[PDB]
This record gives sequence, C-alpha cells and structure tokens, in this order.
Amino acid sequence: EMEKEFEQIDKSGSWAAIYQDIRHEASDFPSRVAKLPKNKNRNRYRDVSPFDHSRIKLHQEDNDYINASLIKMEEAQRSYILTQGPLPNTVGHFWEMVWEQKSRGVVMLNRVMEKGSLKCAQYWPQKEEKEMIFEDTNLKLTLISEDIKSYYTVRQLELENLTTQETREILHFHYTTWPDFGVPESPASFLNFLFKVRESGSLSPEHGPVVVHCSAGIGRSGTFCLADTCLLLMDKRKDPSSVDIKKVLLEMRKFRMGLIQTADQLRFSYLAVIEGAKFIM
Ligand SMILES: Oc1ccc(CNCc2cccs2)cc1
Repeated sequence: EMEKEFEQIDKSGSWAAIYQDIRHEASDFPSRVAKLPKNKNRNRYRDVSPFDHSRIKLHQEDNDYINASLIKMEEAQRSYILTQGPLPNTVGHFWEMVWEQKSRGVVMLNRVMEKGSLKCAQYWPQKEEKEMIFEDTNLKLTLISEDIKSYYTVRQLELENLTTQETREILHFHYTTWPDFGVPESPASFLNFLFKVRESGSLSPEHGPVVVHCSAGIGRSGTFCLADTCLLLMDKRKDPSSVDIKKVLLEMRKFRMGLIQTADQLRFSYLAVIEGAKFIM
C-alpha cells in the first residue's frame, strides 16, 4: 500500500532519491521532428520535445509539427494530449489540433503570467462580444460563458470551422491557484478540480482526448494525468492497492519526456492519489 510507502519515504526524507531512480529508468526515444531547425520557433523550450512515435500531427501539408504528445493508458482506457502553453505564433495550431482531434475539454494549469514573465499566450477571448479569428487555420473562437470560482474558472467556448461552418462547444478548465513556487499545501482543491473535469464528460471515450497544458506540458500537466489514471485503475482493479504510482509514471514517460518535474510534484502526486482514494473507497 502506497500510504505506508508514503510514510517510509517521508520519514526517511527519500523523495529526491525515489525521483532520481525514476529519472534514471525513464524511456528515451528520438525527437527528430521537434529538433528540425524550422521548428525552433514552434518550441517554447529547447530541452522539452515530443517523441516522434507519440507526437500529434497537424493535418496541414506545409508543416505538421506541434509540441504535443498523445499519452495512451491502455488498461485505464484513458487518453490525454499533453502540450506546451501556446506561443503567440502557435495559437492557431493549438486550436487546429483541438478541432482535428475532436477534443471536448482543454485543461490549463498555469496563469498567463507567473513570476513576472509570460508562461503562455492569451489564446481564448476575454469578452463575449470580442471573438478571435485565427486566419492561418481558418477557425473562429467565441466566449459563450465564464464561471469564476475561488480555485478555478470554467469557460464555455464555441469553436467554428470557417471552412465548413461546423461548430463545436469546447470546455476550458482553468486551475488558477497553483502557487508560483512549489506545490499546493493540500490536494483538496486540485482533486475538486479533477472531479469537475470528469463530471463534464471531457475525459470520456465518446470524445477525442482532453488537451492538458501548463507552460512546458510536463510538470503540473503530468500531476493531473498521473492522479486521474491512478484513481481510475483503483476503481477498475480487483485489488486497489496493486496500483504502483512509480510504474504508472514510467508507463506515461514512454509517451512524453519529463512528466513530473520535481520531487515535490512527485510527493504531491502521491498525496493527491492517497486522498482521492478515500473519496473513492
Ligand atoms: O520566436 C521564437 C523564438 C524562440 C523560441 C524558443 N525556441 C527554443 C528552442 C527550441 C529548439 C532550439 S532553441 C520560440 C519562439
């Protein structure tokens, strides 16, 4: 049982040690498309790249590249697209990806500005009457409604394909209270947020995979997917304590590098799953 594993690692202060063994054991696959000189300006960070085998391709003939990965969790029957916070020049590619993959939800785990720098382009409209048009990808995005709560904001958006005049409703889930440094003290509001995403139908197999991002698409984004998958496997299995969070993280790391950026994010992921298991058992 992970709860006893938690106390052992905590009492021995072994988090940095566990974390390094995960780093050591993590998969390494080629990222040749990401490294092509012409894709430099499509990448936020030079050391955060999608693997070629799991990368999302845009259906545009010129350049199919976006910094996004498909994470397929076969036993849990859950998929996720993890991506970076869009750049000023990739906002149109972002929405094209949402469209092409039939996603119903976008999960954002960062503020546009943190530590006095921009972590992400403002890629959705701030007012109903001021819609956004992405001329490069022929999409229009309208804010329909915005529900602001203490720890998160939910937005209903309308995405229109200007080429075919089809429209879809997209839900934007914006977790607004992740602190600038470290991790939340309590996983309560994060779990509350994760259950709200689940309740929306955004994680359901009827729809395309949910799009999840922070700034790099590996740290906070990693914590979200890791907690969701671990809780789902505990519902599914004959023995819920067969779930090993380290094995699940390593399976997820076959699809995108660097998921869970610090030993504190790892400790927080354990705390979230342990606390979430109480509300599921
Ligand atoms: O216009 C832009 C200029 C640079 C960047 C960041 N690129 C980071 C790097 C990726 C690969 C090698 S260096 C984004 C937009």
